[PDB]
Amino acid sequence: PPHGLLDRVITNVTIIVLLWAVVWSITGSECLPGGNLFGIIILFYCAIIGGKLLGLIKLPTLPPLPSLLGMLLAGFLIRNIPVINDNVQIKHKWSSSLRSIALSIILVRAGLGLDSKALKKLKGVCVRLSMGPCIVEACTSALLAHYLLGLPWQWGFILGFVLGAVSPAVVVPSMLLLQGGGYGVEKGVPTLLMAAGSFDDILAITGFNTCLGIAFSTGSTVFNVLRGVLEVVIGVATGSVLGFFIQYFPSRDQDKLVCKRTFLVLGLSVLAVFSSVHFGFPGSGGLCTLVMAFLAGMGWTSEKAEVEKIIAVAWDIFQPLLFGLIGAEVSIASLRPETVGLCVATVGIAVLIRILTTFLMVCFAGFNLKEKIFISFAWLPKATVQAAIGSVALDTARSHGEKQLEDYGMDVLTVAFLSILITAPIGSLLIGLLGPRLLQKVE
Amino acid sequence: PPHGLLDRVITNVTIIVLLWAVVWSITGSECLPGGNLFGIIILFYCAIIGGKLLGLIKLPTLPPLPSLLGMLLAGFLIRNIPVINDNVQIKHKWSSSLRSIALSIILVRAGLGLDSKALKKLKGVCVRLSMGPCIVEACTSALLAHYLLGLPWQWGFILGFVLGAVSPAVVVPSMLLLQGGGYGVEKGVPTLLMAAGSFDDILAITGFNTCLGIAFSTGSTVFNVLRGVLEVVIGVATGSVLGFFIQYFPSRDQDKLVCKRTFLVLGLSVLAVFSSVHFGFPGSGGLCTLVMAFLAGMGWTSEKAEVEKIIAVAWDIFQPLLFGLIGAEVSIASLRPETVGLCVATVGIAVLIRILTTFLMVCFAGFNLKEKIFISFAWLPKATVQAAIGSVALDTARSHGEKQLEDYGMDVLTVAFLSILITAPIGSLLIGLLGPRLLQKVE
Ligand SMILES: CCCCCCCC/C=C\CCCCCCCC(=O)O[C@@H](COC(=O)CCCCCCCCCCCCCCC)COP(=O)([O-])OCC[N+](C)(C)C
Ligand SMILES: CCCCCCCC/C=C\CCCCCCCC(=O)O[C@@H](COC(=O)CCCCCCCCCCCCCCC)COP(=O)([O-])OCC[N+](C)(C)C
Ligand SMILES: CCCCCCCC/C=C\CCCCCCCC(=O)O[C@@H](COC(=O)CCCCCCCCCCCCCCC)COP(=O)([O-])OCC[N+](C)(C)C
Ligand SMILES: CCCCCCCC/C=C\CCCCCCCC(=O)O[C@@H](COC(=O)CCCCCCCCCCCCCCC)COP(=O)([O-])OCC[N+](C)(C)C
Ligand SMILES: CCCCCCCCCCCCCC
Ligand SMILES: CCCCCCCCCCCCCC
Ligand SMILES: CCCCCCCCCCCCCC
Ligand SMILES: CCCCCCCCCCCCCC
Ligand SMILES: CCCCCCCCCCCCCC
Ligand SMILES: CCCCCCCCCCCCCC
Ligand SMILES: CCCCCCCCCCC
Ligand SMILES: CCCCCCCCCCC
Ligand SMILES: CCCCCCCCCCC
Ligand SMILES: CCCCCCCCCCC
Ligand SMILES: CCCCCCCCCCC
Ligand SMILES: CCCCCCCCCCC
Ligand SMILES: CCCCCCCCCCC
Ligand SMILES: CCCCCCCCCCC
Ligand SMILES: CCCCCCCCCCC
Ligand SMILES: CCCCCCCCCCC
Ligand code: NA
Ligand code: NA
Repeated sequence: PPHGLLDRVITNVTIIVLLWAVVWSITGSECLPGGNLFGIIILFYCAIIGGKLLGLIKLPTLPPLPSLLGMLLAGFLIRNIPVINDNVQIKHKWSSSLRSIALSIILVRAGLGLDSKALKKLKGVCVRLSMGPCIVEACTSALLAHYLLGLPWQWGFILGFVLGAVSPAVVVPSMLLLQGGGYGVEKGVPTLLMAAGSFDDILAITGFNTCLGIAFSTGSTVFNVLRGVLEVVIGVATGSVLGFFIQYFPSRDQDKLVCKRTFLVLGLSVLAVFSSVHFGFPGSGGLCTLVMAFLAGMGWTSEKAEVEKIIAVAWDIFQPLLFGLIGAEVSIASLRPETVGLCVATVGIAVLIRILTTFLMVCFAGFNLKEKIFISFAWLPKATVQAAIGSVALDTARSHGEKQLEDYGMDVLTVAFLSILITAPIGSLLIGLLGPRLLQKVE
Repeated sequence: PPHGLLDRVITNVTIIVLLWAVVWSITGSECLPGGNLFGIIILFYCAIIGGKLLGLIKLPTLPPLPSLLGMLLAGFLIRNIPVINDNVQIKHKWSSSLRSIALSIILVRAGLGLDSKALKKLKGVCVRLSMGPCIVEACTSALLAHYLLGLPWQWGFILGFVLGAVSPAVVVPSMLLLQGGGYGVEKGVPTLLMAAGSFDDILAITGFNTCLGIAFSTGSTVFNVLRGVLEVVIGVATGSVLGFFIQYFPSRDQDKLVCKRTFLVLGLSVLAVFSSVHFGFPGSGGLCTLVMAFLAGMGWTSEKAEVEKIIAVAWDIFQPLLFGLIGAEVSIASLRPETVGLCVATVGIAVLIRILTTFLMVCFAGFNLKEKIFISFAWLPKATVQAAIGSVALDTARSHGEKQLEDYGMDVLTVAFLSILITAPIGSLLIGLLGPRLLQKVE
């Protein structure tokens, strides 16, 4: 009987072709070249293959390049080459929905990992580094945007806020592995960097929106700023009652306990994220999800372990989709070759600023010198939020049909997209590599 | 903490509402009253609730009424009441696809249950009772249709063939439970009634089609009859090479063996059924599926057990859909109150004929008197095939815009639909009840 490497390769080859064939027969022409479902399948497979090649087969001689770069490049190539783009076209409604489900899963993993005791003695620090680096980065980037790019102050600040928000899709997967090995759980570094990801997106989007309106002179600053406060209050209130809801009603006397639990947390997480966007309170589905998952984890003292394993498997299926799609938005017709060298300057200097301010924010928390550096370098990655709100400024500029504001809009897109390419791949490397050396592994 | 019956009821109530809510938020207005996805969800839940009430809560005092009747009635009520019909509307493409997947799953379970040694010494019997009762039932029903209904000979024979084919969705689930208890595996009755379901549908559809064309004087009888022979040859040829394909390449040295195997058999089964319908050879996806699953089971000597458990769970999810949808095709505007009493006569007498001829076909197989009666009464149920091809004659009659042929078409629909209501519910009862008493349970 055939066996060994010959057996394994032919088993996967059929599955790839079968998974297309099975979907094709049921759905028909949607799963053929130029169809919505065809775009999803091979973007899934191109991202998976792209991830394997870079990290394992092509270039492992340097410090192991993470699969984030491979998936991000696979979407980049699919989008830009015209011969392979016209045959691969996912609709925007399916694009946002799949990314939102990826966001829903990652927050559930983040919520089910936070240590209650560790979060207790780290509350001022979580607030500081969530809103401290982001505001200073917003100002410092806006200072540079007014001089290196020449954008006015209003367009400087939307550039700052779009460049400010950290991404929990790069940090949380990396720090959960460190928590699995207990590399820093003595003092709470892994829980520090997974809980702070909530409020920085509320500040960034609220900062982006209220500074976007004043650039177009529509709406009022009072509601846009007050919305950000309301996102917090309804996020906790909805999240709190849902947290005690799941913590009791699936009880230890049922049969399909694990199956019923994992459906409840992730199903309500998907409900929270999509409904909040629909009803007009974006970002209240990420604070709700993180709160309800955390509280649900405090009643699931030791029986939460089986839940997160199923969530971990789901993330492995959605990571190629999320990062592959993100690279699929960046074109080269929305970027300007006149300004790429000094659009690296604003991103390059702002990262230096972001590292510097993150040092001071954590400088009074009892951590030693080494953990401050690790937190300083692990707060950089910026992937999901820049993709979500990068093109909003340019898209709104074209809707109003102005002239000069599209020139400003493209530069925001370049900074929003260059930030993903040069920070997220290097952010993942620093978290994985510097982790074991700096943090104190538990005896 | 809340517990007991209060805890269990509220856990399910949320899941029903959550499963609608989660789908609604992602999809939008499709999952609202008057939407395709809304029709599916509550048809799923109405069929499930309808099944529970009849068999357990409402009427268990009589011999336990099977859940087939409950699901069949739930679809019947949803279709006919106008206030609950306009709010529940599944599209035909989704209707056929979900029923075809249910057909694909049931044949996989049938294929993975056949005993190779038992099928060896029962081959003439399998051929006889597959084509013996069906042909005599086709003739006897056509004899009655020409007198009791008054239909001419051409419309008599399409009435015979639409009324001939047995259904493997009622027999196979019932006989697999008997095989689980080993109620008749000494001589091979369970394998006898699961393997014969293949060729009777090839004969019925081929008999239906070639007699349908001559009723409308289109096409030629040579190809329509020759198609039925070709369905057998390509069904085995495609099924055989696929059977040895799966039997080797997932080998005992892999990790996700069970997951990879169960995807292969059911994925290829779905591919076989849908592609054959698309390419124009219906029924070659049921013989292919039964053959490939059987051969795959002969290399999976003892490691096939874990596969069929996952298939069994999938069937429990698709049984409400299949039987609920079947009852959702039967209206009361396509039935004629002038002729229901004597349309029971043709169905009533034909069942008596079908039982009588099934006795003789099995009368020389070494079985004793008791097992012949059990096989005689377990060959009756007729649900899936009548639903699939019942309305084809009337639908084609309206397309040609004739006058008299719609009168003949409605009567075929009444017989095709009355056959499901009075044979399948009573067929399931006889298989379950008479089973333990007549068959010889293994010591
Ligand atoms: C919760 C209670 C329910 C219980 C669960 C049941 C839930 C369902 C679960 C399993 C059943 C699978 C669904 C079968 C029926 C849908 C398919 C279909 O008919 O699409 C139709 C429309 O489709 C569309 O136009 C929209 C695209 C989404 C289709 C469904 C997505 C999944 C398709 C893959 C399924 C995954 C495969 C399995 C996993 C690998 C196709 O029609 P068409 O596009 O017009 O083609 C004609 C093209 N032409 C016009 C150009 C000629
Ligand atoms: C936006 C998305 C919303 C959410 C999406 C859903 C995501 C999550 C959904 C599902 C993922 C969770 C289930 C994973 C598989 C089971 C793994 C498992 O842990 O078993 C668990 C239960 O399971 C069983 O006991 C086996 C029987 C399962 C049948 C229930 C059907 C579920 C699949 C239907 C799928 C529909 C398919 C058709 C759809 C077209 C636990 O059993 P155990 O491990 O043996 O331990 C015993 C537990 N005990 C000790 C407490 C007693
Ligand atoms: C294989 C490799 C890929 C990896 C796996 C990924 C595969 C996917 C797996 C999980 C992701 C779930 C899919 C998310 C994106 C699709 C939803 C969507 O946007 O539909 C859109 C279209 O949809 C349609 O019009 C056709 C209907 C089928 C939609 C998909 C079926 C499943 C929807 C439930 C999903 C199951 C929930 C979870 C289980 C409980 C909705 O747009 P709309 O209808 O126009 O709304 C506007 C209405 N209006 C115009 C009137 C205003
Ligand atoms: C038309 C339809 C086409 C077909 C449809 C597919 C139907 C079937 C598909 C899936 C059903 C089969 C899987 C059921 C769940 C596992 C149960 C199981 O038996 O585990 C098995 C493997 O599984 C594992 O080892 C656990 C890890 C699974 C990850 C693989 C992802 C599969 C889910 C992705 C779903 C996509 C979700 C997102 C989609 C939007 C066996 O592990 P074990 O029991 O521990 O025994 C050890 C085995 N051993 C001894 C040989 C070593
Ligand atoms: C086991 C692998 C099976 C592959 C089947 C491929 C069938 C593809 C047919 C495409 C024809 C397109 C018709 C519109
Ligand atoms: C949002 C999409 C949900 C997909 C969940 C898939 C679950 C797969 C894990 C099942 C494996 C159970 C044994 C570990
Ligand atoms: C999405 C359709 C089901 C896919 C199941 C198998 C998942 C394949 C990707 C998982 C990651 C593999 C490399 C770690
Ligand atoms: C846990 C149960 C949550 C139920 C949420 C129900 C939300 C339904 C809102 C429907 C509004 C329709 C807007 C078009
Ligand atoms: C055609 C639709 C396929 C749906 C398959 C669902 C599989 C559910 C069974 C998983 C349970 C695994 C442990 C018994
Ligand atoms: C179809 C969406 C997933 C459903 C999972 C739970 C299955 C519910 C029906 C199973 C039968 C329950 C009564 C035996
Ligand atoms: C450890 C051997 C695993 C073999 C998988 C690599 C081959 C996959 C081919 C996918 C096209
Ligand atoms: C993901 C593998 C896809 C294999 C088929 C490619 C599309 C073929 C369409 C018909 C030429
Ligand atoms: C000086 C012109 C106005 C520039 C916009 C300032 C926005 C500051 C942040 C608002 C939250
Ligand atoms: C009776 C089992 C209840 C738990 C599973 C229900 C939801 C399944 C996931 C739906 C996608
Ligand atoms: C000021 C009240 C807002 C109405 C509620 C709509 C938003 C729902 C948020 C769900 C997380
Ligand atoms: C053995 C107790 C199980 C409770 C389930 C029955 C209540 C379900 C309510 C569904 C609406
Ligand atoms: C299967 C339970 C469905 C609960 C909601 C019914 C539809 C409500 C639509 C908005 C009135
Ligand atoms: C005597 C008129 C022709 C009636 C049709 C006979 C069909 C017999 C079965 C064909 C396979
Ligand atoms: C690497 C796991 C391969 C087995 C599972 C692939 C198919 C999953 C089912 C797709 C619906
Ligand atoms: C006479 C040759 C028919 C062409 C093959 C198309 C049918 C494929 C059947 C798949 C089971
Ligand atoms: Na964040
Ligand atoms: Na049959």
